[PDB]
Amino acid sequence: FVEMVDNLRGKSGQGYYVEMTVGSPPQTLNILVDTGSSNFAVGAAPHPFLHRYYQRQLSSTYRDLRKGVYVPYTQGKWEGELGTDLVSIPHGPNVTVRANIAAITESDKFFINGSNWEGILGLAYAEIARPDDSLEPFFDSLVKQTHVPNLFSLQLCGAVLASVGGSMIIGGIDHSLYTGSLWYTPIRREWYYEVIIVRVEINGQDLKMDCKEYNYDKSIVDSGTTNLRLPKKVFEAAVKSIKAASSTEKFPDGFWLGEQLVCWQAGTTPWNIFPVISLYLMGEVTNQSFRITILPQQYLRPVEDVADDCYKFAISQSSTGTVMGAVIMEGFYVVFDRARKRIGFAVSACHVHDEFRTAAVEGPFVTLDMEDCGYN
Ligand SMILES: C[C@@]1(c2cccc(NC(=O)c3ccc(Cl)cn3)c2)COCC(N)=N1
Ligand SMILES: [Cl-]
Repeated sequence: FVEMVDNLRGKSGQGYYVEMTVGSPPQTLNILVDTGSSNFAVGAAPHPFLHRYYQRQLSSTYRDLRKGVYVPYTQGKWEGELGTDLVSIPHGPNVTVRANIAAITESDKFFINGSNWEGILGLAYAEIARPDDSLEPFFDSLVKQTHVPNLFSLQLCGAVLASVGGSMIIGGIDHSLYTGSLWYTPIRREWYYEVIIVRVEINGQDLKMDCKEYNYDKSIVDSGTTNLRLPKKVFEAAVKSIKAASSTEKFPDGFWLGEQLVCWQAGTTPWNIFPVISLYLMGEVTNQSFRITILPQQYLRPVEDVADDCYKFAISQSSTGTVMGAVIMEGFYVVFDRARKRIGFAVSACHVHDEFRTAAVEGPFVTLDMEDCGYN
């Protein structure tokens, strides 16, 4: 799968996007890769902050589905008109598919002011598709209409704003993108890419919480979220343990909550004074787990737009459960193995790390009562 390697691009804090083509003749658009949603939604109107947009009138193969959608979020929101059209991926498999498309006609706090993408490729399952599960997601259509195997994998690499890159391998796994072995965790339910975190460790030390807390109300793997988001009780326990672990220098209480930055002298970044973070995921076999481990390079993010100088704490509290965002996924090569209801983790060949430590995917470990860690 050499032709799909390095097919993702982006800027720091603005997500990873892939080039796609929509309509006949083909209109080129840059589309955010999003494992935490399920709509293929593109800007269909001349928003002043978008570079490009989908012009339905120019497409001979566009079919109107005569149905609106209104999708609000915690802050942002979009509205659009449903349809279908012929979609392709230039740096993907040599195929063309009839996919559902939400033509976004109005939005607020959805598009990023001066990013280089014009839509979202929701890669999750139909259950969370707006307006309902009858709207077939893009990847479900691709698999049905072609011989592309029912899996994809993401290598998100990370860094005025720094220019990031990566790979979305569609229909397979590229072994040059990871070191060591892939370790697999079951997809608990096919809606989001839901998983079960069974144990958390900060600097080798267990938080010793009831493992329902770790997955309350769920844990997901989400390429469309920056932070490692943790449930409130888990976040407090984690921050307290990170604080005790990093007692070289002291910071204000606003830094841990993401209410302010922290800054050092230029080119004197203290990585060594912060701990590694380990999440134990449920394994393939009864009573078996494995642990993925991230470095401070993943969760202390350099912020480039100040007016490496300054940094932000990219672990935050959530009321929507755990979200294993870019902070997690920049450490690992992630295989979304839909055909076998599982998600693979391996150490990524492009993850940022120092001379002393690296990210890791280690196992197997014996953990009891792992199914009790799920929330219902
Ligand atoms: C649909 C939705 C969504 C809407 C609009 C934008 C974005 N995502 C980004 O802007 C972004 C930024 C940085 C990085 Cl590393 C990744 N993604 C996500 C809702 O919110 C969470 C989610 N999973 N998907
Ligand atoms: Cl028209």
